[PDB]
Amino acid sequence: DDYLQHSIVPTMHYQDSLPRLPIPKLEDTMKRYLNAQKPLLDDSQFRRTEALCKNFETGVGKELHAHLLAQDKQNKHTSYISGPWFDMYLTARDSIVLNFNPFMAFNPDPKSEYNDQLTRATNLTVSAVRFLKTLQAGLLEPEVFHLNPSKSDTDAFKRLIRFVPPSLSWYGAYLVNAYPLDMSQYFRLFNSTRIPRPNRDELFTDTKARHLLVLRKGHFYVFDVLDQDGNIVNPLEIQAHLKYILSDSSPVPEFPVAYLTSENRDVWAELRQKLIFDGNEETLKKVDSAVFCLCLDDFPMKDLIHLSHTMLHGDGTNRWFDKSFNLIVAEDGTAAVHFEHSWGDGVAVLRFFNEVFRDSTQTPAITPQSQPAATNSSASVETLSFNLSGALKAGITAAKEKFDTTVKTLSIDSIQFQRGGKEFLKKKQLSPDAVAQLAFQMAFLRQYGQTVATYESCSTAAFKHGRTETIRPASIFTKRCSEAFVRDPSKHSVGELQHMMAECSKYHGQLTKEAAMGQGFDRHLYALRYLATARGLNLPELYLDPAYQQMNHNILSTSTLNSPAVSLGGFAPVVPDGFGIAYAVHDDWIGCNVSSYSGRNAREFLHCVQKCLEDIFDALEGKAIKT
Ligand SMILES: CCCCCCCCCCCCCCCC(=O)N[C@H](CC(=O)[O-])C[N+](C)(C)C
Ligand SMILES: CCCCCCCCO[C@@H]1O[C@H](CO)[C@@H](O)[C@H](O)[C@H]1O
Repeated sequence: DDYLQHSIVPTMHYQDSLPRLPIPKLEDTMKRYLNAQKPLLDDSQFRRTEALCKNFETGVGKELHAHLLAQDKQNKHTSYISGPWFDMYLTARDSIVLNFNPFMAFNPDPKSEYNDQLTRATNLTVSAVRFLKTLQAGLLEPEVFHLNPSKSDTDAFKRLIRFVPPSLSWYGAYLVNAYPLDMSQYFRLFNSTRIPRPNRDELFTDTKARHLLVLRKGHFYVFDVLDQDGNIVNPLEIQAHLKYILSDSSPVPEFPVAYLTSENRDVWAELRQKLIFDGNEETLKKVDSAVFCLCLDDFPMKDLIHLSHTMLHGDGTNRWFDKSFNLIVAEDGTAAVHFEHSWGDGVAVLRFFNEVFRDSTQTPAITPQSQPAATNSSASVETLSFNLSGALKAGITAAKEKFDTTVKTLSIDSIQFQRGGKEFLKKKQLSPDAVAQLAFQMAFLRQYGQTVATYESCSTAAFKHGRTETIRPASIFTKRCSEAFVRDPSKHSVGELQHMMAECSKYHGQLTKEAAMGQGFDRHLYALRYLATARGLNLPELYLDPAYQQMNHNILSTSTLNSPAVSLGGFAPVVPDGFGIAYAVHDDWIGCNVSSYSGRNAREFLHCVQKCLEDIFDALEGKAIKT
């Protein structure tokens, strides 16, 4: 059948009974805030910030917190941060490219010849559409974190839990140490896009649409991938339609319309209204409503740097950046998912990504020797046509100029530390994640001699409408340990360094456990500020503190995903003088793919990361450190 899974537990079985996102006690939030400021602030700065926190906790902060709690109890169907967080993305006026949109790239199909572009584009497309059908049938297994898959991720448990009503289901899982996650975002995976508007962009879905959108050389093509009965279109016909697009001989358009999706959101909002004025709404709706956007690039990947640039931004002509996601397939079959961030999070995109990798590699729809159907693709595939005014053409030229200028400022590079990973570190009773994070702290100290604002994403999807909380890796412990290794390594014994690392790891583990339970401080302080602003009040003095601004200017922005389907991933820095650090700790090795703008140096940072990882592993093996 057209399904990639056959869950007996309905996909959405736990949704109704998910726990609500906790609101921390304000006293906890202020303590945690200060704990994270301790490594960043001089004594005088910290004392000023400390006084502000005291007045906030007993003053206007107490009052905003009471209101936040009252509001949350009138809105038990959601989380206190969901509205504010959708706003953070959707009110943002800057380009979604680089600032927000990440990518994850697939490993190759293990079978060499299945990496043919036509073959793999067909197979990946069909798997993605199989995913859509599986979700819609309620046949996709619910997303569940298991503390022990051996006990709870079993047919025995599945057999019973399917009889527990959704009002009670979450508790059945909880009782077996299993934690169903929110899946509300899955409704925006397909047939969905972000529409530029004044003030705040709009999330559009049209679940009735049956067509795929394909970009090749900046030309837009659409064809049905679901028939009138809801069945997947013959994969041989899909293959034929993709071959038809690959065969087209038209050069890149004079004014590639896709550039517009990389613009400032007010500029793009105006230009889209003008497209509508000029009679393009029907065409735009075909773009907006397609199941997803498939992008066919006509060049192979030169190396991982080329891959990163290609999947993170491309050349401006061949990505519809607004779409829920773009599935990119290069000439050498290298594929990736590039996604718009407002609707979704790593956890949900990864589930899709993982199921599509599994299905396209283990049960490919077509082979490299399949013969395309003899189908009238000239009729079945529509090449979209936009009516562009003089203003639209000027807009596209200005969109390209801005795009090209920004991309020029961006560098990306990677390391693959081969000496060890999870296996070695777990044997040393350390958190692998903490160790990578320590390395980044230590590397930044070695390169720049500073301790800076650092962000690590953590999923709160265990809660209703949960997205993320911020882990703050830059701690008193990491600062102390980085100082020891970098500035006075002769001053500490190998045992003392090991203790310093144990402490780092413990504290990181504590921060991680807390953030996952909604017990970070960032989202809570964020919501309180949002609430003051929404109620028409002046910004509280806590938020005018330069220390608050500095804490939220994340020079080191980090995120990790763990998957055998992932070759690499990436995102640009979140501030001009930042690094965007995508990393993974594997059993045997640690990879980082780091982005930077002109004001930082990613190549030097990565050389520093490598050295720090060498020092860390040396000390853990009891070897005196190489200086
Ligand atoms: C050569 C080895 C390289 C391996 C890289 C591992 C892949 C990691 C890819 C992560 C890309 C981002 C995926 C999820 C998006 C995400 O984490 N968004 C974060 C969302 C949030 O709310 O924190 C934002 N930010 C990236 C800026 C921290
Ligand atoms: C077979 C699966 C076992 C289901 C056990 C149901 C337990 C749900 O009981 C729950 O207890 C909570 C604390 O008192 C309350 O917040 C909820 O209102 C209540 O429904």
